[PDB]
Amino acid sequence: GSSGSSGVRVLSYDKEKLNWLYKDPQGLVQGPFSLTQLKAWSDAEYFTKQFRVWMTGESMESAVLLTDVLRLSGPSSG
Repeated sequence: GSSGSSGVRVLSYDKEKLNWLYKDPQGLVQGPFSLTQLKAWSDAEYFTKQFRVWMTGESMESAVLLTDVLRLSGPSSG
């Protein structure tokens, strides 16, 4: 647990650590998950376009679209 943050931290898009929460359609918050997992599921027909995701201890409302997280942290030249 051990939440905190003094100020404007750096934040990074980790495909490695489990850092990204989501709210399911039962209404429950699950996870967190890594961007590799959320990506692979977004690449595997587990989810729909209207799927936002937020980092561990951010607001559910700073949740961005998963399909843009995939573009934000992803390959260059495109």
